[PDB]
Amino acid sequence: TETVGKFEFSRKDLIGHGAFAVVFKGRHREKHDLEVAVKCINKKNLAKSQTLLGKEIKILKELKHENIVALYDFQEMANSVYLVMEYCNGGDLADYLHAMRTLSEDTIRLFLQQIAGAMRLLHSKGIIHRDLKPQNILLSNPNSIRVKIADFGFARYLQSNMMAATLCGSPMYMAPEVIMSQHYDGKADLWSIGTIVYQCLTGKAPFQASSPQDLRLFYEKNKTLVPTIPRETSAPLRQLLLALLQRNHKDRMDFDEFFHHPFLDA
Ligand SMILES: COc1cc2nc(-c3cc(F)ccc3O)nc(N[C@@H]3CNC[C@H]3C(C)(C)O)c2cc1OC
Ligand SMILES: [Mg+2]
Ligand SMILES: [Mg+2]
Ligand code: NA
Repeated sequence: TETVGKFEFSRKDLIGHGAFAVVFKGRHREKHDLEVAVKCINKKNLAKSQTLLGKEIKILKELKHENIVALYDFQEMANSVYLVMEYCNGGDLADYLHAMRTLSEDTIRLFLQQIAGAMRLLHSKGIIHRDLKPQNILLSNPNSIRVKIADFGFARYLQSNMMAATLCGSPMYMAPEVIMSQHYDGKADLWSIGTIVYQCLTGKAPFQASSPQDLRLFYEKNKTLVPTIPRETSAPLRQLLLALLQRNHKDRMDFDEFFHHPFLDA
């Protein structure tokens, strides 16, 4: 039914929707075996959806990396926006995690090495993602498994001597400085990553609360945070998690330490 450049899809083939996007499966019109996902406006939140998809194009078209979902093409118009992306045939990390419950340290390591590779590119380009969470990490069996960071609608460029202050992201993964409406930088993404890794290890968030507001109050009242790391956790992973899940961004692990962390060694 619908064409976007050299690609096509039908709205019969719904992959899913959230508040700000609807995704369909599609294919290249010449090479029918090249599958794609086609992200489109969610007209129920039309203005915001259109803004986020346009922001996502602006970032994603600058990123070419095996562990960042590839933007094959896009189409922006006054009243419509489409992104054509590589199809990730494994679904997302949230569904994988819900199934497996918890992952081994070896799997965590493989996934985190890949995420770290993506984060190296973002950091070199001066981009912060701002919505890292398992729902935005996709799995692809190209036959060995690749993780792919997705959903760059909240991402922005942040000049290295500046701070961001837009309240955006998902509260369960937000760095304390973000949810407390303070200024933040690229280290806020490292907290989100710490939370993802913790959740993979344990099956829960390190700091649980009834609501975003309760989570905020928790971080406000607690001047140090110590997540509970299971006794059987390896020493490198314990160390990595404690350094990532530091309440205060000035004490939090920085990118150079993260990239070169012993836990990530082969
Ligand atoms: C193979 O199975 C699946 C493939 C999927 N591919 C993409 C996908 C999304 C992209 F942006 C780019 C390429 C892709 O492949 N996204 C999915 N779900 C998205 C991602 N997490 C939230 C969810 C949604 C629809 C609310 O956004 C998939 C879910 C799947 O199974 C449930
Ligand atoms: Mg984003
Ligand atoms: Mg910060
Ligand atoms: Na760039």
